[PDB]
Amino acid sequence: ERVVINVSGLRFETQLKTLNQFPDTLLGNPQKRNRYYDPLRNEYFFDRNRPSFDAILYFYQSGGRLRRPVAVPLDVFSEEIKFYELGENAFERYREDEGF
Repeated sequence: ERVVINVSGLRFETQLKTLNQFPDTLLGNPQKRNRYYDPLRNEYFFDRNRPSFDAILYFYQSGGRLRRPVAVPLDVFSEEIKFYELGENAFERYREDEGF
Protein backbone atom coordinates (compact mmCIF):
# COMPACT_ATOMS: atom_id res chain seq x y z
CA GLU A 1 0.00 0.00 0.00
CA ARG A 2 1.16 3.50 -0.92
CA VAL A 3 0.92 6.08 1.86
CA VAL A 4 0.43 9.81 1.35
CA ILE A 5 1.54 12.15 4.11
CA ASN A 6 0.36 15.70 3.52
CA VAL A 7 2.43 18.19 5.49
CA SER A 8 0.94 21.68 5.13
CA GLY A 9 0.33 21.03 1.45
CA LEU A 10 3.61 19.25 0.75
CA ARG A 11 2.77 15.64 0.02
CA PHE A 12 5.21 12.80 0.63
CA GLU A 13 4.79 9.19 -0.45
CA THR A 14 6.27 6.02 0.95
CA GLN A 15 5.55 2.33 1.47
CA LEU A 16 3.55 1.17 4.48
CA LYS A 17 6.44 -1.20 5.26
CA THR A 18 8.84 1.72 5.31
CA LEU A 19 7.02 3.48 8.14
CA ASN A 20 6.28 0.27 10.05
CA GLN A 21 9.93 -0.72 10.56
CA PHE A 22 9.79 1.74 13.46
CA PRO A 23 6.53 0.75 15.28
CA ASP A 24 7.32 2.90 18.32
CA THR A 25 6.95 6.19 16.44
CA LEU A 26 3.90 8.28 15.59
CA LEU A 27 4.04 7.36 11.90
CA GLY A 28 4.98 3.75 12.60
CA ASN A 29 2.01 3.15 14.88
CA PRO A 30 -1.41 2.88 13.17
CA GLN A 31 -3.15 3.84 16.41
CA LYS A 32 -1.23 7.12 16.50
CA ARG A 33 -1.01 8.12 12.85
CA ASN A 34 -4.67 7.27 12.27
CA ARG A 35 -5.56 10.16 14.57
CA TYR A 36 -4.30 12.26 11.65
CA TYR A 37 -6.09 10.40 8.89
CA ASP A 38 -8.09 12.65 6.55
CA PRO A 39 -11.14 10.56 5.54
CA LEU A 40 -11.98 13.00 2.74
CA ARG A 41 -8.65 12.79 0.91
CA ASN A 42 -7.40 9.36 1.97
CA GLU A 43 -4.12 10.70 3.32
CA TYR A 44 -2.58 11.76 6.62
CA PHE A 45 -2.52 15.50 7.25
CA PHE A 46 -0.02 17.32 9.46
CA ASP A 47 -0.50 21.08 9.83
CA ARG A 48 3.20 21.48 10.59
CA ASN A 49 6.68 22.58 9.48
CA ARG A 50 7.39 21.46 5.91
CA PRO A 51 11.20 21.68 5.53
CA SER A 52 11.63 19.35 8.52
CA PHE A 53 9.58 16.44 7.22
CA ASP A 54 12.18 15.62 4.60
CA ALA A 55 14.54 14.56 7.38
CA ILE A 56 11.71 12.81 9.20
CA LEU A 57 10.87 10.52 6.29
CA TYR A 58 14.51 9.87 5.42
CA PHE A 59 14.82 8.61 8.99
CA TYR A 60 12.63 5.67 8.01
CA GLN A 61 14.05 5.10 4.52
CA SER A 62 17.63 5.25 5.85
CA GLY A 63 17.13 2.78 8.67
CA GLY A 64 17.50 5.31 11.47
CA ARG A 65 19.68 8.09 10.07
CA LEU A 66 18.42 11.26 11.82
CA ARG A 67 19.96 14.36 10.20
CA ARG A 68 18.61 17.88 10.72
CA PRO A 69 18.53 19.88 7.47
CA VAL A 70 21.13 22.65 7.61
CA ALA A 71 18.47 25.29 6.90
CA VAL A 72 16.09 24.21 9.69
CA PRO A 73 16.66 25.85 13.10
CA LEU A 74 17.82 23.62 15.95
CA ASP A 75 14.80 24.48 18.12
CA VAL A 76 12.29 23.83 15.34
CA PHE A 77 13.64 20.45 14.31
CA SER A 78 13.92 19.34 17.94
CA GLU A 79 10.21 20.06 18.39
CA GLU A 80 9.42 18.11 15.22
CA ILE A 81 11.37 14.96 16.06
CA LYS A 82 9.69 15.10 19.46
CA PHE A 83 6.21 15.35 17.95
CA TYR A 84 6.87 12.45 15.61
CA GLU A 85 8.09 10.53 18.65
CA LEU A 86 11.22 9.16 17.00
CA GLY A 87 12.52 7.69 20.27
CA GLU A 88 15.17 8.28 22.92
CA ASN A 89 17.80 6.19 21.17
CA ALA A 90 17.56 8.52 18.18
CA PHE A 91 17.06 11.64 20.28
CA GLU A 92 20.42 10.84 21.89
CA ARG A 93 22.36 10.38 18.66
CA TYR A 94 20.74 13.68 17.74
CA ARG A 95 21.87 15.55 20.85
CA GLU A 96 25.47 14.32 20.66
CA ASP A 97 25.48 15.30 16.99
CA GLU A 98 24.20 18.82 17.69
CA GLY A 99 26.32 19.40 20.79
CA PHE A 100 23.97 19.02 23.80
